[PDB]
Amino acid sequence: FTGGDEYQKHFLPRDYLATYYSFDGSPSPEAEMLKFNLECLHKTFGPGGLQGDTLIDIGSGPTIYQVLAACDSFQDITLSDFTDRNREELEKWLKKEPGAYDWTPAVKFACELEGNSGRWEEKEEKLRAAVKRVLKCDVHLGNPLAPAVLPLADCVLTLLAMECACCSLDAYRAALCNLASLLKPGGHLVTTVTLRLPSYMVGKREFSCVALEKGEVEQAVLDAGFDIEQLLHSPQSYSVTNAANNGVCCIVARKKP
Ligand SMILES: Nc1ncnc2c1ncn2[C@@H]1O[C@H](CSCC[C@H](N)C(=O)O)[C@@H](O)[C@H]1O
Repeated sequence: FTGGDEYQKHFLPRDYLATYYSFDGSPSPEAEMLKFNLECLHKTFGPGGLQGDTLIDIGSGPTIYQVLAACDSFQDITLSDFTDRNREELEKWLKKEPGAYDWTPAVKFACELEGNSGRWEEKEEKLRAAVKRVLKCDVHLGNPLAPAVLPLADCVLTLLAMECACCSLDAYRAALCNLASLLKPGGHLVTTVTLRLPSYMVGKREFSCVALEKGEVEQAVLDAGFDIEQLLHSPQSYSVTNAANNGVCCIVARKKP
């Protein structure tokens, strides 16, 4: 199973973005996966949804799409990733440096969900302003952000990373408890997990995944001290050449006080 050393040495954010977030304008399963997540996130963080002071995104990778809805409802956002190269990409985007990845199609889609795709620059800058820090994280640690110690948060967000970080169902179950430690009682975990996925491509390089069934994920969430508040499933899959998953599950879970 590809572990931390393999990520640190060999995970290339530019290859990751080209595989899963190409914005080539074509009809594609990768685009549909992004759309599904953007839809779930608008439901979760838009009008009538979750709101609070602090949100921590765990395993952000080099991507910012996952917090476009969130920045309307959480004023202090932390992004975090295990892989140094990924944190560098995030900082390029936040700083508006020349090498920053162009997320415009996703920003526009996020705004479209809110009823006006024309306000995309406003959303882009609102997110950028809301992101206060970019930190190392490791979900296997009791405190995933160690040696940083943040105040307990209103929300922990994590998309498509836990199943890459964890080699087994047991590792995944423990990692959920580690995320739960970052939350206030009554706080929420928001997570999207790909199902029955054993591996995924990042450009020409293969990385491992733990193959999880949604029943297992659901039990793991309950066992980590949460209840399930919302659950949104789709059969949507990536190209099987990239990642042969059996659909996808987005879960909003509340840490029981
Ligand atoms: N132990 C660990 N703790 C936290 N993140 C880890 C990790 N091991 C691997 N990762 C991260 O898991 C991510 C998987 S790719 C998912 C990226 C992004 N959240 C998206 O929505 O596309 C990578 O960014 C990788 O660095």
